[PDB]
Amino acid sequence: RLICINDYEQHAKSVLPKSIYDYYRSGANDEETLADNIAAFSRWKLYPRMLRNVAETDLSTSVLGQRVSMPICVGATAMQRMAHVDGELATVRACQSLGTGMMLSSWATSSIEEVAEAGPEALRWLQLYIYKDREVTKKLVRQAEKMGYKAIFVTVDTPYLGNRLDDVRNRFKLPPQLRMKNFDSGLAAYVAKAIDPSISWEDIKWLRRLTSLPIVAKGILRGDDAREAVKHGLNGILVSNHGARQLDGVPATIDVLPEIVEAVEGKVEVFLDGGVRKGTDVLKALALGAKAVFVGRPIVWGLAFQGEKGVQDVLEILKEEFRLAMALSGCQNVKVIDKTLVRK
Ligand SMILES: Cc1cc2c(cc1C)N(C[C@H](O)[C@H](O)[C@H](O)COP(=O)(O)O)c1[nH]c(=O)[nH]c(=O)c1N2
Repeated sequence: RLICINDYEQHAKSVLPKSIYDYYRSGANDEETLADNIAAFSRWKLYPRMLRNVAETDLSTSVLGQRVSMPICVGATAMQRMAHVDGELATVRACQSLGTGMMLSSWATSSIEEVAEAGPEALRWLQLYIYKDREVTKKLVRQAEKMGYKAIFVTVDTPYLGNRLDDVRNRFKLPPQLRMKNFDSGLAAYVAKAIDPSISWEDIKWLRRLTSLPIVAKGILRGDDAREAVKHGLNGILVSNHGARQLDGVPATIDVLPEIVEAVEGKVEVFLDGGVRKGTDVLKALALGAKAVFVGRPIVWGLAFQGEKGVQDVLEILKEEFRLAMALSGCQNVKVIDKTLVRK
């Protein structure tokens, strides 16, 4: 049956209710960037080296000083219990099995503590939204610290929610039994009520003082903003267009990655998300200077198939595709994945 990530999406469409599948699938507005996040990867071509000896391929690397089994991590996707009863608990259990990290959404259908308890040995980070209520925001950070999370990914591209047309048509909301467990389109209205449109670099200063945990700015698309993040003492940049769900018509993340890598001058790690579906996508992102990539939608499709097992299957497929791509490219380990491997 399911042998690549595209197969998992197709299966998910057949088993999920339309409103739930559309919530997960959709981009903003006409979905121009959604298509481009995938198409852009295909424009970057590979220039493999032969006869390098790839008998022993080592996929391991590090994210903010913590070892991972591969440069492929789970990105924050809200409300995972819509896809499978076990939701974020299934996800964290799979990450623990694989030896990779899970970024937990602030809008999760499972708590910061429920997830630490299900995956005590897993590498775990918290994705933070800055709520109008700074006390709520502090509590989330403090819980992350107490429960053994290793970094804060602060999302900086969402002063308001993007306009996803299917969610408006469907009047999207949670199924009746579910809740965000740490507290038109229903989600757009929620954001308007809860999330602060005023946040500025001064609020990053506040956050930097609040915690000693590593902080990564998630959603940066400009080199000038990346340099400002470095100036504020942040510890990484996640080059992201929010899975094409915020401003439509921004570039693909693979296309802006080189500008951002250049701008930070090696001072902090740079990551990527948006459109990663294949092992060659991962290879391309590393050749252009990313330390690791995050996957969003593929994880939700794993859940929709078979919960924990379906997430593990998706991560295993990406791991094996990546291993093969490295080997066929002449790369024994991630340290030798260089810029001459790709051209646009
Ligand atoms: C259904 C769904 C739900 C969320 C997201 C995305 C999607 C598709 N994303 C953005 C996410 O972290 C990531 O940037 C993208 O999913 C990456 O793109 P791909 O889905 O892998 O193409 C997201 N980001 C975030 O900071 N907080 C959140 O709660 C969510 N929730």
